[PDB]
Amino acid sequence: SAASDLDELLWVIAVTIFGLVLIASILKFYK
Repeated sequence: SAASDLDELLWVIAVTIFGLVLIASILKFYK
């Protein structure tokens, strides 16, 4: 459904951002 397609989009984006923030965080710990 349009709703379920939207939920999927938002979860995929949210998790993608989290993973990228994690990588940014590990790099920040060594700066």
